[PDB]
Amino acid sequence: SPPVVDTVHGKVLGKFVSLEGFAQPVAIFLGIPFAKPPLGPLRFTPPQPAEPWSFVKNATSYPPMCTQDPKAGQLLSELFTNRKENIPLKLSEDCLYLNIYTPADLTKKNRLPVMVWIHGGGLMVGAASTYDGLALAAHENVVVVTIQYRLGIWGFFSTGDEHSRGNWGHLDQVAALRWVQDNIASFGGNPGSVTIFGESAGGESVSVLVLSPLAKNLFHRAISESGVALTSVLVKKGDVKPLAEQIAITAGCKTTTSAVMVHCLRQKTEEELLETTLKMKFLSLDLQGDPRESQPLLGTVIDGMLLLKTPEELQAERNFHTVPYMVGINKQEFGWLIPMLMSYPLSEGQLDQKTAMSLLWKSYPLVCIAKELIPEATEKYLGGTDDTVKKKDLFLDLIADVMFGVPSVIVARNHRDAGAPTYMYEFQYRPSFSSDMKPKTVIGDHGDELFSVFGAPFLKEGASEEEIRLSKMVMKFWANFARNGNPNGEGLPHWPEYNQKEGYLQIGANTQAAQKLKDKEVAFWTNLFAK
Amino acid sequence: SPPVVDTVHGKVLGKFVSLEGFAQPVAIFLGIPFAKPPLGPLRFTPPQPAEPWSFVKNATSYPPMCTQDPKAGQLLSELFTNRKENIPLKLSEDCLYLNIYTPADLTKKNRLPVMVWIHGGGLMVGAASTYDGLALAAHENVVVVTIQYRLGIWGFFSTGDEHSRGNWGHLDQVAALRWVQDNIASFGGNPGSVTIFGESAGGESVSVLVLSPLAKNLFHRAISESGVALTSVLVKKGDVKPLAEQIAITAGCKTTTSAVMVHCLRQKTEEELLETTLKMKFLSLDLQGDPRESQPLLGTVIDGMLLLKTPEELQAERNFHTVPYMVGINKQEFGWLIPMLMSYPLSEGQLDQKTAMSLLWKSYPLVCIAKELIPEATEKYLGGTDDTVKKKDLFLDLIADVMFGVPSVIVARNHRDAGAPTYMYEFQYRPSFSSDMKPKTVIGDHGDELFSVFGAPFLKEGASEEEIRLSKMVMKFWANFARNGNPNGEGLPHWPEYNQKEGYLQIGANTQAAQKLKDKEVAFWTNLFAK
Amino acid sequence: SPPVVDTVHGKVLGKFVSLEGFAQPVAIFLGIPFAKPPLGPLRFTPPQPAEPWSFVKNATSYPPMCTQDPKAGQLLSELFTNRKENIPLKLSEDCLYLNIYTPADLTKKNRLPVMVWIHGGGLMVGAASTYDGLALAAHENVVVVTIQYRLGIWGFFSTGDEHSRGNWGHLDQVAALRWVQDNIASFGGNPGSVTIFGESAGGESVSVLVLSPLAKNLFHRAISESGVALTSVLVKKGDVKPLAEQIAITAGCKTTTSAVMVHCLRQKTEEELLETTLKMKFLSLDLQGDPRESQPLLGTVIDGMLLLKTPEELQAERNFHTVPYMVGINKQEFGWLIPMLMSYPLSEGQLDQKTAMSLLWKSYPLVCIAKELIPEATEKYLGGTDDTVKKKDLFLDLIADVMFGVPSVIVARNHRDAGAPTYMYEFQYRPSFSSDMKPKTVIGDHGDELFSVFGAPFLKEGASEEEIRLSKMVMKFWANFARNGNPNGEGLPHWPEYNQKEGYLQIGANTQAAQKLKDKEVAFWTNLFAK
Ligand SMILES: CC(C)(COP(=O)(O)OP(=O)(O)OC[C@H]1O[C@@H](n2cnc3c(N)ncnc32)[C@H](O)[C@@H]1OP(=O)(O)O)[C@H](O)C(=O)NCCC(=O)NCCS
Ligand SMILES: CC(C)(COP(=O)(O)OP(=O)(O)OC[C@H]1O[C@@H](n2cnc3c(N)ncnc32)[C@H](O)[C@@H]1OP(=O)(O)O)[C@H](O)C(=O)NCCC(=O)NCCS
Ligand SMILES: CC(C)(COP(=O)(O)OP(=O)(O)OC[C@H]1O[C@@H](n2cnc3c(N)ncnc32)[C@H](O)[C@@H]1OP(=O)(O)O)[C@H](O)C(=O)NCCC(=O)NCCS
Ligand SMILES: CC(=O)N[C@H]1[C@H]([C@H](O)[C@H](O)CO)O[C@@](O)(C(=O)O)C[C@@H]1O
Ligand SMILES: *[C@@H]1O[C@H](CO)[C@@H](O)[C@H](O)[C@H]1NC(C)=O
Ligand SMILES: *[C@@H]1O[C@H](CO)[C@@H](O)[C@H](O)[C@H]1NC(C)=O
Ligand SMILES: *[C@H]1O[C@H](CO)[C@@H](O)[C@H](O)[C@H]1NC(C)=O
Repeated sequence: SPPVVDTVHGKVLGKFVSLEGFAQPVAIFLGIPFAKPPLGPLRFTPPQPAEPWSFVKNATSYPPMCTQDPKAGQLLSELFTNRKENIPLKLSEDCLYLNIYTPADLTKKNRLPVMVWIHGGGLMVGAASTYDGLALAAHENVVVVTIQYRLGIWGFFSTGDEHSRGNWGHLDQVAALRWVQDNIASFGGNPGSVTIFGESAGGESVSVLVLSPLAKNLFHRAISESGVALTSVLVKKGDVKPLAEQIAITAGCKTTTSAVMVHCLRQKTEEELLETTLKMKFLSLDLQGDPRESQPLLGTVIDGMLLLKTPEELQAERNFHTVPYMVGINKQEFGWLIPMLMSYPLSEGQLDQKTAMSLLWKSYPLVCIAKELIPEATEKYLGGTDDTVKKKDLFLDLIADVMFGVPSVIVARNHRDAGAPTYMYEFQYRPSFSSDMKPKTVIGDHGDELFSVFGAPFLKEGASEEEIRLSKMVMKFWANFARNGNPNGEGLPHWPEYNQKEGYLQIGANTQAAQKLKDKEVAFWTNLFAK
Repeated sequence: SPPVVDTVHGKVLGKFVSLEGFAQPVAIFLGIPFAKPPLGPLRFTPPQPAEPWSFVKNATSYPPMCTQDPKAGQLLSELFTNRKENIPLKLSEDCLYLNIYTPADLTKKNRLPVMVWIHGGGLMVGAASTYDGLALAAHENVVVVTIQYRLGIWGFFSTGDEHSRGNWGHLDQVAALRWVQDNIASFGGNPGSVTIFGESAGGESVSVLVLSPLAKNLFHRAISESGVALTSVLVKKGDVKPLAEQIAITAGCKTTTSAVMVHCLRQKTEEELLETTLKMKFLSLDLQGDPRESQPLLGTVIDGMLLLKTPEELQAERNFHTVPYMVGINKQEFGWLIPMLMSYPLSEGQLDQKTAMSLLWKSYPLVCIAKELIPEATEKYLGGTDDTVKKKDLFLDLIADVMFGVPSVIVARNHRDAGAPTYMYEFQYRPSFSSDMKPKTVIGDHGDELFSVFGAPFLKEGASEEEIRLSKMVMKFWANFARNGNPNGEGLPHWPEYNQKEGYLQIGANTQAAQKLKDKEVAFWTNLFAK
Repeated sequence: SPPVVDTVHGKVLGKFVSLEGFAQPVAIFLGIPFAKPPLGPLRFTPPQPAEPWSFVKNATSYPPMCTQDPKAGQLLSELFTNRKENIPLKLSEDCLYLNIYTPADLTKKNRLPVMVWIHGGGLMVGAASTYDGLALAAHENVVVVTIQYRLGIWGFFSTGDEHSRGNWGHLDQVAALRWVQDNIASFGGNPGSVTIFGESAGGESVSVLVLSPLAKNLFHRAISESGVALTSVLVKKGDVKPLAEQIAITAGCKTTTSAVMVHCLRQKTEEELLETTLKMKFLSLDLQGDPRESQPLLGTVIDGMLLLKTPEELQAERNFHTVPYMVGINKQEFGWLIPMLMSYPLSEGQLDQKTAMSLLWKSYPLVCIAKELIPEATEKYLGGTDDTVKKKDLFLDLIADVMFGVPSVIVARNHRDAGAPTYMYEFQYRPSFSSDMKPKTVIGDHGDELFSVFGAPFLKEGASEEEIRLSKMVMKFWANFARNGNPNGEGLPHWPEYNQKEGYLQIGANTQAAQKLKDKEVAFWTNLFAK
């Protein structure tokens, strides 16, 4: 008989799924609501509790994914999914759901560690269902929870004031964690041992929650994979008023006052807000006009509720959750995936510095390098060789360092300096599950670690013995971290803590410890951005 | 001067109306709100208390009737009204009102028994104003209250889950009873002696309230006239999701999720939902396609709030309050009115068993008889004789027994076996107030008892002397039941209690007691349905 | 390869279909446009010539049926179709199409007689595709053409003046005939020998075309089956402005002037006008209010273009240039189908005269009998018997006589006295293809002859030798009439011409001539209506 669990708001019916090598079937629950559908007047407001239900709710079908560009969303899902076949998902404003994968025998009491995944997608696209927690849950005996949160306009529209503070998507993540605290024990999980992990915008979300007083007792370990609160493209600093007005005008709304704009946008249909999203061209590199006025994403803002100050200031006052924190990046963060998705204008293979400077200026929204500083930045990375082909690869390294590498090390250093256990890694491997459209030379591209973390080798076909072992090792490290706040364990390479010696783990075919990740880069950039 | 009464929410102004034969004029109050208008966000949600008003509210005009097919509603009103002239009513979603007829002298303190009427109409049409309480009030010295409740989509739309549980119309009936308990004393009524009564869908509603915990202390006597919770066509069993989706699609709504459907439907205009209602062609026998898929009514469901389980489960569970209960039926419940209203195919008047079986299959939504059982059921009723004209008559008896006769006796037996006082009657009389298009041979058609219960002979012109005595006797029985929970009285024929001897009263030109109502019919159907 | 024919407007591709027993394949062409789609400004205007197309138009799919109540239209199609399985059709205002079934060898020059079918449906519903001309075409070697024309509001809305004369549906029928004349030769048909035939409203349409100057020289023989221009329910006399205003108001249009109502109605969407149709409750006996205000149909009006005066006036004038005309009726025109479709109130069997008179008054829109004349009419038909069951049978005969019987004979007599060949028949047979809901005792019900005329026994299953022979005979009579304007032929029962002896053919299991059809009834009614 299928598994039936009693939650605070009512009973839920899931399904058993067996994985080769494990006797105990994994209980899976899909589409459990953790908040009230943010429809009508609830749009652009904090999430409210879900209404209780009578009888048994069927939790065996995948929930819709929050409204987003349908094509872009399906593409990212197909590129990141760890399951054999990508499942098509429907769009809906009614998307505050979470999926649960528990390997615990529900007929007995269990208090397994809980790993709550927050998906990436630039806060504009993505879905929880893209990630199958079956393999991780079974292999490491942890309860895996995938959550969804409002995206794009619905999750991050901000007027910069009290009429629409913003960060609705982050408040949804907090609401999901609150639900986990109040209900996860019913699924064999330990509410006292919750780890939050995410990649890209998901990693940024983890970083933000670490800095938020609203997430105080909702987690005990954090993992940010390729993305932190210092990844500037995802955090809006300064006056956010101009963007709110552009969105309102594009939707056909007056901009008389903030309250007027929000009231008008609240009357728009889902389709109308989706059409506004498309006209805005989010997540695409605008090669026209002043680079400084382009906004490829709607994201995190300093609202005063979730975040009281900028991430940089919160780090200085060392005011944030000092729980164990693992921060990592991939060898080639800007190697293919991101530039492909953003229609980046790079297609030759050989790049001259003159062209590089022009491209770097157009990339302002991604790297925010004043035009007066472009020459230095470019000469610094490309000036050491006239091999136009090598200049091109060094150019991609430059973007990667500014977006993920440097921000990640700075975040880790500040966390370490607050006295909290810290760990770092650099992932370098090319999964066989890579897209056929991606050249073989790209190793450790954005998102490549996902196939290891979610045990893709055990759900998809064609993985080599090497890739299989890499996944087993990565999952064991992550799960050891989830239960102990330290990834180390018997039979695993030693992973030094990120202390004053700045040790970190180089993960790949040949996994080994090293020290001083991106040291010279942090020095260079911190100095350049100070000018 | 006009009658002015103080209610919890404010003062109300009524009007005096005298009925010859009685010196004390009857105070009449029309359109008193008992809940907040279920508009906008309140559509598909439980009734909220009415807001208080200042000064004196003029209760001298008939309130609108809840949105419904206007042609069908006006036709039913003209066919069932007990007044000289049918009163044309306006349609509106703002329809949660009740009318009061009190014979008490408001200058003194009175605690007369209260009779609350719940009108019928398949939960799709109907109105309170159709029934004038003047005669009953004045003749039997009881306070008569006629209530309205949401109908059709507005009153019963259900997604099968927490986003729209359903039974909004029944919740309104409960709300009206709560209002009576809190305010009726001001109108000379005794909140400690409330009798709920109704016929057809109204009778089914009374039966439902008897089974609902939400109304446990809201009434002390109950009367179900031609309709109970076991009248299957009014109660939906199993998954109600398909019907919800069909309605949403017809209204031009997406069916992505339950929350999405309800939200879209809450956005539709009253006119848009009325057009959806008309396109669904409710309350009409569908002769095309599979009979098992037709839905003539939107009604009661097992929501978890009003009903925690099916009436059958509750009955066996003996989980219902034991108030005195009068349950009755008419000699020919399916004799003319219902078949006429539902457009039943019966032009020829004759009927061979082959045609009979086909019609019975098409009547699946009304009788729910599996196709493989049709021959047995048909042979049972028509196989006794030839003369296709007689067979068609037995065919109408078959439908009547399945929809009203058997369900009523079964409910009566269960109530009796719970230790509660129970009474039964079979009304067999043809009122002169019947439609002119109705054959003189139809006696005791559905609704025929209403003219006697509401004293039409004293409000309408041209009643026969025999009809006048019949009404006086019927009102006496009903009013006696209201005050003592026993219909018996001086000058009235003896009405036996429905005990193990199963005595009941045959009401008509000649009124006398009898025993074992529908005994054999119940045995036959219980067994046939047991297969 | 598939058959390809060259028409005035372009090439068309059909399909070859072979009927059992006939080696010459029938070339079938479905959905050939004979007019420009009556959309936008073309609504409520005369049909315009179809626009020519390049290359080859694929005419292999059934065209949509003109906008109409979809449930009513689907039901009728199922009840009248001669094919094995009913073909579900789409609704559309783009419906001016015709289907062609030609048994001619297109590789050779042929000039076969052409029979053009005009479907019935009260001018409110119906479709051409319901009728498969395969059997008729193959068995009698005639080209069968089934046409469509605008229905309901779209085909007959009239303001009574030049802003919307009306009869758009009849103008469509005329345009189809004009198309046949200009194109049929290419399909092996003789434009010099066209026979128009139709049943019910289609029969009335044929009758109207015989009386219209617009249709002269467009056909050479006519057949009206159960319907003529004197069937008053289909012809509106007097002022039609009141009905136009009711339709405009229901549709939410102002009634300031005729030009304004029409302009507004033309701006409504197809769905809005269909909703108006549903709200109007057409084709249903209105049991409410004054029966003289009822309007169950939107039909023929005296526009001044199609009809210059009432059919009654045109008959005397002997203006209608002559052509051979066959006029027929069925034994029980009001036996089951029509009463069933119109929701006629006849649940019970037997009927008393008092009730009969009330029903006859409510039937005013169908029979047009002044209230002071109801007693006489009723006594004439029912006053000769006490058995109320028979009074019910006789009552149905009365309605049938006033609607079809008398009007048909009067038309035949007038045609005869105009000098043209005239023939009459009375069909008395119960098709095995009848609906299972129709009592076995109904014989010669409205539409019963259709199955014989269209060779249902050769397409559907179950037909007995007797039913098969009847169809062969009927198709033979019909085709001979189309060939020679005289149905008689070798091996067929003698069919006398309808002359001063008023001979007519009684068609059924036993077919033979007789004389003076409805003679006594015509005298009675002519005298009664003269009062
Ligand atoms: C491309 C992506 C960024 C989505 O973008 P988006 O929400 O659709 O917004 P965009 O402005 O980029 O729209 C681009 C348009 O280009 C066109 N296009 C063509 N080929 C395309 C491709 N391969 N990828 C994306 N867009 C494409 C489409 O017409 C699309 O228009 P649409 O709105 O009608 O679907 C990507 O699919 C995303 O899902 N991946 C995750 C990115 C995340 O990791 N970044 C974090 C910080 S960099
Ligand atoms: C017929 C009745 C069921 C109302 O139905 P409804 O809400 O209009 O829905 P329907 O699908 O039946 O509509 C039928 C259509 O048929 C046509 N019609 C023809 N003759 C009719 C008739 N005698 N009565 C009703 N409708 C008729 C109308 O055009 C109507 O169209 P509309 O929707 O534009 O008004 C009835 O009038 C009702 O008011 N009486 C009480 C029934 C109750 O006792 N039954 C409880 C369970 S058996
Ligand atoms: C019934 C018929 C007249 C169609 O009517 P209509 O265009 O739907 O308009 P109506 O007012 O009759 O609608 C009646 C309603 O009653 C209900 N109904 C129930 N049983 C029914 C039945 N057996 N037949 C017809 N309607 C029925 C339906 O809910 C229908 O609802 P809808 O309007 O939303 O579809 C018939 O189907 C027609 O197609 N046949 C041709 C009749 C023609 O030969 N007669 C000419 C002389 S009058
Ligand atoms: C599909 C479509 O648009 N419907 C049309 C079809 C298509 O030609 C065929 O289906 C091939 O696509 O047939 C017609 O063109 C035709 O018979 O003349 C009319 C019809 O409206
Ligand atoms: C639960 O939902 C699934 C997916 O729609 C369905 O297949 C299954 O039958 C449902 N179980 C029940 C009966 O609730
Ligand atoms: C013609 O239309 C039919 C529609 O069923 C289609 O199957 C066919 O491919 C089309 N082309 C031709 C002319 O064969
Ligand atoms: C309230 O309205 C009624 C209805 O017209 C009217 O008769 C009455 O006088 C009004 N109230 C007063 C007394 O002003």
